[PDB]
Amino acid sequence: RSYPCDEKKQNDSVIAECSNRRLQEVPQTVGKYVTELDLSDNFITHITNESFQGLQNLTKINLNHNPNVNGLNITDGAFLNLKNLRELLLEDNQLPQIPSGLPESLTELSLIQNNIYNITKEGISRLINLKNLYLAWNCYFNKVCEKTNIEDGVFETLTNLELLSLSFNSLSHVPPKLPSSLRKLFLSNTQIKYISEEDFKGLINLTLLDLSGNCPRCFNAPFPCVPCDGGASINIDRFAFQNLTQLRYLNLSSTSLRKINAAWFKNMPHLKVLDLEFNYLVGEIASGAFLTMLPRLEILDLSFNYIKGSYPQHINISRNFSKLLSLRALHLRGYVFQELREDDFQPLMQLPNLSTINLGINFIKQIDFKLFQNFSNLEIIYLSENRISPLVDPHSNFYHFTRPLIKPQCAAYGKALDLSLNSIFFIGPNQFENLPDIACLNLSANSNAQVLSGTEFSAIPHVKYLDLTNNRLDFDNASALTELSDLEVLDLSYNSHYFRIAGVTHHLEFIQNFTNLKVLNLSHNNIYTLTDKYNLESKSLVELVFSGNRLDILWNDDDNRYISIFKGLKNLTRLDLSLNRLKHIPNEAFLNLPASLTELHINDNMLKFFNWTLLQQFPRLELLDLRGNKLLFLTDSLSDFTSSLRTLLLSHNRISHLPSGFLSEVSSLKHLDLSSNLLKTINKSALTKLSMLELHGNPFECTCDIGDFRRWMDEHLNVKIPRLVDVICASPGDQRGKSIVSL
Amino acid sequence: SYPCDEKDSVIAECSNRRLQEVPQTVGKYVTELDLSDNFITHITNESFQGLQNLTKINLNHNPGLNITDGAFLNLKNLRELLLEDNQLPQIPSGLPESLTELSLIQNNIYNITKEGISRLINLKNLYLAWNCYFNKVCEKTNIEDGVFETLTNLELLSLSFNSLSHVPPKLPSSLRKLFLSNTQIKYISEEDFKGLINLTLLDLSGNCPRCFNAPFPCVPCDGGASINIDRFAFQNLTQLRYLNLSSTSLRKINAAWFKNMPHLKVLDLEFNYLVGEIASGAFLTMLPRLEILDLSFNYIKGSYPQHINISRNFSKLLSLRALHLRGYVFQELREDDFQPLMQLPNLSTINLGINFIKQIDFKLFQNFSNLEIIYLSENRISPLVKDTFDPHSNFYHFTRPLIKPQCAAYGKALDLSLNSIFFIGPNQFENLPDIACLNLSANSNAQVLSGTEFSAIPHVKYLDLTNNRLDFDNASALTELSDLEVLDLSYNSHYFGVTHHLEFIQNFTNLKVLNLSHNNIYTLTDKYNLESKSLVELVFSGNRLDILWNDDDNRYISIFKGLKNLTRLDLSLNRLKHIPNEAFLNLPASLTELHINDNMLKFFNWTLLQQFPRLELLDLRGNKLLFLTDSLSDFTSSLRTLLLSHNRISHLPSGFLSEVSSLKHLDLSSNLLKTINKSALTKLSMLELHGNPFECTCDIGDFRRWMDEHLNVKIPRLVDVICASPGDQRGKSIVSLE
Ligand SMILES: *[C@@H]1O[C@H](CO)[C@@H](O[C@@H]2O[C@H](CO)[C@@H](O[C@@H]3O[C@H](CO[C@H]4O[C@H](CO)[C@@H](O)[C@H](O)[C@@H]4O)[C@@H](O)[C@H](O[C@H]4O[C@H](CO)[C@@H](O)[C@H](O)[C@@H]4O)[C@@H]3O)[C@H](O)[C@H]2NC(C)=O)[C@H](O)[C@H]1NC(C)=O
Ligand SMILES: *[C@@H]1O[C@H](CO)[C@@H](O[C@@H]2O[C@H](CO)[C@@H](O[C@@H]3O[C@H](CO)[C@@H](O)[C@H](O[C@H]4O[C@H](CO)[C@@H](O)[C@H](O)[C@@H]4O)[C@@H]3O)[C@H](O)[C@H]2NC(C)=O)[C@H](O)[C@H]1NC(C)=O
Ligand SMILES: *[C@@H]1O[C@H](CO)[C@@H](O[C@@H]2O[C@H](CO)[C@@H](O[C@@H]3O[C@H](CO[C@H]4O[C@H](CO)[C@@H](O)[C@H](O)[C@@H]4O)[C@@H](O)[C@H](O)[C@@H]3O)[C@H](O)[C@H]2NC(C)=O)[C@H](O)[C@H]1NC(C)=O
Ligand SMILES: *[C@@H]1O[C@H](CO)[C@@H](O[C@@H]2O[C@H](CO)[C@@H](O[C@@H]3O[C@H](CO[C@H]4O[C@H](CO)[C@@H](O)[C@H](O)[C@@H]4O)[C@@H](O)[C@H](O)[C@@H]3O)[C@H](O)[C@H]2NC(C)=O)[C@H](O)[C@H]1NC(C)=O
Ligand SMILES: *[C@@H]1O[C@H](CO)[C@@H](O[C@@H]2O[C@H](CO)[C@@H](O)[C@H](O)[C@H]2NC(C)=O)[C@H](O)[C@H]1NC(C)=O
Ligand SMILES: *[C@@H]1O[C@H](CO)[C@@H](O[C@@H]2O[C@H](CO)[C@@H](O)[C@H](O)[C@H]2NC(C)=O)[C@H](O)[C@H]1NC(C)=O
Ligand SMILES: Cc1cc(-c2ccnc3cc(Cl)ccc23)ccc1O
Ligand SMILES: Cc1cc(-c2ccnc3cc(Cl)ccc23)ccc1O
Ligand SMILES: *[C@@H]1O[C@H](CO)[C@@H](O)[C@H](O)[C@H]1NC(C)=O
Ligand SMILES: *[C@@H]1O[C@H](CO)[C@@H](O)[C@H](O)[C@H]1NC(C)=O
Ligand SMILES: *[C@@H]1O[C@H](CO)[C@@H](O)[C@H](O)[C@H]1NC(C)=O
Ligand SMILES: *[C@@H]1O[C@H](CO)[C@@H](O)[C@H](O)[C@H]1NC(C)=O
Repeated sequence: RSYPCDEKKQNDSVIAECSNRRLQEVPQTVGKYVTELDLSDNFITHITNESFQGLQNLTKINLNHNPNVNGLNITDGAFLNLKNLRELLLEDNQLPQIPSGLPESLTELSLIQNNIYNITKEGISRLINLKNLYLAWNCYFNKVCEKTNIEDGVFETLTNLELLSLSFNSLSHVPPKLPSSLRKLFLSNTQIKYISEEDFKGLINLTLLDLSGNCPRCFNAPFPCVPCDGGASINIDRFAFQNLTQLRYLNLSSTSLRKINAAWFKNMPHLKVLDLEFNYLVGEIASGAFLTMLPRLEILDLSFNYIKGSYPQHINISRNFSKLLSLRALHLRGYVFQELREDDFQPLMQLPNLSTINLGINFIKQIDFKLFQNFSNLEIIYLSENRISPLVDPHSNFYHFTRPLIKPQCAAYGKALDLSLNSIFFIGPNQFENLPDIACLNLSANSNAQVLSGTEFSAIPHVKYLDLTNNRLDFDNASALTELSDLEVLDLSYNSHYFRIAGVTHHLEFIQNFTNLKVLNLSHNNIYTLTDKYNLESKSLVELVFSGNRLDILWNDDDNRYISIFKGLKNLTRLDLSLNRLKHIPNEAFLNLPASLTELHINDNMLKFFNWTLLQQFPRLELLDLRGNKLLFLTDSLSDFTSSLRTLLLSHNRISHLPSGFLSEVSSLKHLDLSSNLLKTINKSALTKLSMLELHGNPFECTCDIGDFRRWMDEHLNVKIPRLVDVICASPGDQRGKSIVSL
Repeated sequence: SYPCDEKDSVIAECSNRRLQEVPQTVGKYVTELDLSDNFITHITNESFQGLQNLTKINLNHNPGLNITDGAFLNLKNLRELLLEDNQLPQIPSGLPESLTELSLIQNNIYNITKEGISRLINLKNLYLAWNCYFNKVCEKTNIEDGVFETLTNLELLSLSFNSLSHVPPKLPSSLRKLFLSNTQIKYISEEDFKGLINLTLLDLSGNCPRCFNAPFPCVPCDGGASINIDRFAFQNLTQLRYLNLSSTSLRKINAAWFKNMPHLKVLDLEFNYLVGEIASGAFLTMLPRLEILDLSFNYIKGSYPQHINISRNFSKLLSLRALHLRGYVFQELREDDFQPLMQLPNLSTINLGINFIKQIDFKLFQNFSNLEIIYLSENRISPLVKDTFDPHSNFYHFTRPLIKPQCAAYGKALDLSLNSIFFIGPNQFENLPDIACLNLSANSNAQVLSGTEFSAIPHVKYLDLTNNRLDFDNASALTELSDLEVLDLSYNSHYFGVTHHLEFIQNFTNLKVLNLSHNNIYTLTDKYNLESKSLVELVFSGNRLDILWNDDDNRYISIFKGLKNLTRLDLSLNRLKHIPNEAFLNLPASLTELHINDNMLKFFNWTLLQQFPRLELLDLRGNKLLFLTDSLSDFTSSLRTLLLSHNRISHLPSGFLSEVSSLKHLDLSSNLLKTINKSALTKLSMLELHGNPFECTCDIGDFRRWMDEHLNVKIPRLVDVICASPGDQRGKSIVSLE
């Protein structure tokens, strides 16, 4: 049972996770099998060559973010002793120089987020084995350095280096004498404004070059941002990329480009991905000679090139876009225009493999929707934040938004259409005319107040994942959404009436009509009364999310009206009743929770009482989540009540005592969470296939009655007890603040 | 006193004290007993023995309630009895004839018997709303023939939210205000409102309602049928000021209805079907004295027409003060469409909210000589780039001011919140009247403020830009509005770790109030101070002072140091663990009021308050403070209001109150006191101790006596000043012991 680290198997070797653990030195209590040690995000101040003796087998050390709340003192030669150290991470250590005397065995080295202004032969030219060197965020609006000093030739002895990052450093010019072995060179945000024919000569293996953020489009710029003198673009020579025949990824985002020279791409037959955002390329997009040089481009990003001051009627697409045969995905966010006609997109209609058109953030008023019918492979039409009306971390892509445009779970069903954040205030009769067969539709946040009658989706009848969240939809009618007989996922989260005065009544009869509806999300609808029918009914449904509603009212109704709301959900396995303000649940109401349940969530309510006997009604229940409540006690024999429960979550409650023979002999129960409660000790009498037990944030009384518990922690090494550091003695005050393991 | 808080009359507040019976510990004086929101179950005639000079009793919201025969009869000076939310089956028998106002709202009273109320001849104001509705039970409210005709001094009768089906016969001529909203009447005969010549207000709303997209359950009349109202219904109603026909599903309005009614002042037609009537509008000629007209939410379902068709007969509305046209829904507003309103000499509010209007020929608001309030929220104006629940509430009318008073007070106010102005167009404000108060809130507006955008309306004094994505890192930003006094930039952030440059503030000659809450400000470029000689209030909540002041090179020790006229600073929600001692001392010594609440403060240097000689109010709530001096007097003598709610203070000196003198309000609620010392015990007027784990034996009784000794020092919420230890005591009020 490791301390303070969490050791464990990783593939075919053993790993010590020792982070966010307030340590002030390296531990010497580390397992002897460990080959990779993460000590990051801690209060460690000094490293000497003593700090990692008896761990010669180490391969990977991470000392990132040390310390938290001067710098990190690394005594020269501190690691030379580690003959198998391949990867060494030293980010955010406030270093003032590359550590002296680093071990030749290294292959990956990160020195990001330091105050290293000097790249010497003294520091790195001895590491002939480096593949991956990362030096970014080292001189970035640091008043000293005025400029990064790159000792000449420092890099040429690195004859096996494949990755060099120097982004967010003031370099003014490209370092000379870079090794032939490079495949990826990152020079983003380096105030490199001119690029010569010499700069990238002898890099015949380059697959990636990043020159983004030089001559920034510093307008609309979140961060500190010095645009070049005038409005000037980065200046890239005519033959700058001539010997770069392997280039696959080129990023020229935010280089203020107005024109694009087609000659840059004459010897680049494999360019796969080209980022051109935050530039001024509206003219170029209309003509675009360079589009003829890119038959293999798979991703083009031209987002946010809009002209300041302008909201022009139409977009203008070069016919040359048709010369983009390999194109998978086009990103045109924030060009900004009013009307999209069938004709404007003719070039793209032939491109065989085009699956993503991203047209977010253009404030487009009208789209001639029939155009999308002419694409044999659209999977993702993304029109968020437009104005359609009704019809009648330094390791992150800094400039191109990387997360999925549309949730996987939605997109997975088929064609995806995202009309979130438009002006669709009611669903017009012609709203979805001429649309291809949409499987996944997003109307979220349209101030949309439709009274659903079963006729509004008929033109796209096969939607399977509908997201309607954050509108004002009236689904009082029991015919509502029935025209979509294949619907599998409906999200009504955050739907209210166009007033948010309380008191709104709901009719939920439409639910029963669906024959393969699987997941329904009624969260935050502030549901306190159902009118006429008082039960939910569906043979299909599997998941119901009832969070953020007033079950509290519903279930204390004088007349027992809703004692059976969720019983007629006959196949349900997952029910979330969190955030419903519950103090006490009517024993009758709980016994009508449908017995098909596997996962019940009642967390974040105000329960003082929970009747454990009722879990006999639930022979297939595996996960009970009761966190964030006020409960005071537990049954003294849980095994009696259920023998199917695997996971029980009691963190953030008021429980002070663990009953005798409680854990004995539930057996069923693998994971039990008791953290953040009021336990002071754990009795000899309370002392199973339990494989994890959470106890952090409980005020303990060490010493001495606690000793029982300890020898239990030693004879049961199988019972993993996470987060030991945060299992803290409350008292006596001489122990206070210690782990209960310190003794 | 206990348990009532008691203060030409005398009011005992016994609201919300979890009382289970009418206290007998009630000062004989008391003429107003408020017992609402409690656990009271029975009211016998024992309950108000020797409380014989009571004027008013509230018993609302208890807890149904078992009130005995003639239980209130004893009380000869009782005028006002409120009995709302008491689950009563029937009106109480034996109510005192002295009553002048009764309320029986939210009960189960399905029968209006003479037995119950006909002997209450001094009644002036009767309320029986919300009793029979949405329940089986009763099928209909049984109202005894002639029950009201003996209440000849009755002025207001409210039966709203009951099922009546027809208006009650035999109503007393003295009625001035009859309320019949949501009562299920669908026809109004000539005879129903007969002889009621003193009526100033009639409410018939929710009768044949416009149900579809109504919040609460709602039932349109069979078919699409409106309420049917005889031609003459209102013939002998010449005195009416208020007519409420909201949600009556009206298509056609009979101008004859208003022949005899030349003083109607407020007409409400929200939630009807009157797009046709707004167009023709014969009834509009019968309203010379009308001041507030409301045609809101009459949109035709399906439709989103180009234009709004406004009858010329709108110009026969010479007394109109405020017109409400929300939810009409139309794409474009032409200058020509609002001609009829341009000669109305006293029109000051046009309300066009929630119409989804794409365009507005703005120059049209120049031909109106009294417009103070143009409210255009939730429309779709775009950047311009070209030259030329509670019973007693109003269900259908938006009661609250359309624009914050503080803004409108400066003059002509334009609200364009929740529109589509993503950047400020070059001609955005051309052809506007001289505008003092502007709301541009919630427009996804990403404009780069360069000091030229606002020049067409340069006399703006109040400007609201909250919930946008503005860039004001240029020092010229907004400086074209030299008369600017209030500027709100709360919840502005970059669209996607953003620098801020806050030099623009300094340029303003006359800027009173700057709000930058929730701007996640962690760094300032170039200049590290904020400078101004005008600014009186800065709000800096929801920013990252914690970063700026844990700054390794001390660049921000004097951020606010230069706001020389500052009296109110708000550093709430700044995640401040610690304040650097000197940085604290560099807060404008002009301060009257300092808020450092809802941070994470473990220590607070109580000495640095000698430096703040004007300080009246200090707010430290919701932190982690472990202790306090002990000698507050030494450190300041101006402090009137100290707020310590929600800290970890376990000791209370003991040199506190001996002597601070200056202090009028000390708030120690939700701390960790176990007791108040004997050494711990000259004027102060409110003390807040509830929420502490008090140790209830056998001291402190000294505090118990010190409460008796010092009666002046009001302590609120006694009932929640709770013994944590030891059960027995656990859960009792410290005033109960011996
Ligand atoms: C309305 O309510 C619905 C239904 O609850 C919500 O939609 C669900 O949202 C949840 C989370 O909010 C989703 O659950 C997550 O699915 C992710 C995708 O999993 C894929 O890969 C995994 C692993 O390889 C497979 O098991 C899986 O089948 C998928 O192939 C997971 O990445 C998430 O992981 C969770 O656990 C891990 C630990 O294992 C943690 O790191 C995470 O924190 C996390 O909890 C998770 O399981 C679910 O997929 C959604 N379903 C649907 C149908 O959309 C909506 O969010 C809600 N609406 C609103 C407005 O809130
Ligand atoms: C200019 O464009 C180029 C692309 O042409 C772009 O380069 C990309 O940089 C990102 C960010 O560094 C890389 O993505 C990472 O790849 C590394 C190695 O595979 C991973 O370590 C990263 O994963 C970490 O972070 C992830 C979340 O971001 C986590 O999932 C995970 O836990 C990791 O901790 C991440 O996957 C990417 O490899 C390159 N692209 C290529 C082809 O090499 C560059 O960023 C752009 N420049 C700027 C300033 O935007
Ligand atoms: C139909 O339209 C009618 C036209 O207004 C609505 O009648 C109004 O109903 C509301 C809700 O109950 C009443 O609100 C009450 O007003 C009185 C006011 O008393 C005085 O004191 C205040 C103090 O400042 C002052 O502002 C006023 O001018 C008064 O002189 C209060 O006792 C209540 O707290 C509450 O504010 C309106 O008073 C009433 N108007 C009139 C003229 O009687 C009616 O609500 C509409 N129907 C529906 C269903 O909404
Ligand atoms: C950004 O910061 C602004 C400045 O703090 C916020 O504006 C202030 O908002 C508060 C409420 O948060 C207002 O204070 C209230 O005003 C009312 C009005 O009282 C009336 O009667 C009193 C009698 O003394 C008179 O003095 C007033 O002038 C009014 O006639 C009070 O009744 C309340 O109790 C309370 O004091 C401020 O007035 C208001 N200031 C301004 C300039 O508007 C603003 O809300 C913040 N913005 C955001 C988005 O959070
Ligand atoms: C529908 O569109 C909305 C609006 O963009 C998406 O909501 C975002 O969801 C992501 C990931 O779930 C959140 O981190 C953001 O907070 C949301 N943004 C906003 C503005 O609310 C939503 O995910 C979309 N639905 C689907 C199925 O993809
Ligand atoms: C500008 O318009 C916004 C949007 O309507 C107003 O925001 C409201 O502010 C009040 C009180 O501060 C809140 O109770 C409401 O919830 C807000 N509404 C919304 C939709 O956010 C704001 O009051 C307006 N500003 C001025 C100066 O009048
Ligand atoms: C992507 C995007 C672009 C713009 C925008 C469009 C046109 N002209 C501008 C001028 C200025 Cl000074 C600032 C922004 C704009 C506004 C909002 C937005 O979300
Ligand atoms: C004022 C307002 C009006 C509308 C609206 C307009 C036109 N036709 C409709 C048809 C239906 Cl079923 C529902 C709503 C409408 C929607 C939202 C809103 O706030
Ligand atoms: C399109 O995708 C297929 C499947 O991967 C690929 O084999 C094909 O070569 C691609 N077509 C073009 C024109 O690049
Ligand atoms: C219920 O859904 C579960 C999936 O959770 C599935 O295994 C079972 O077949 C379904 N049965 C019915 C009748 O829907
Ligand atoms: C707990 O449930 C059992 C039925 O399993 C019932 O007899 C008992 O009344 C319940 N306990 C409480 C306190 O309601
Ligand atoms: C400072 O504020 C006070 C108090 O409102 C005001 O009287 C004075 O005129 C202000 N100073 C300036 C320079 O405007």
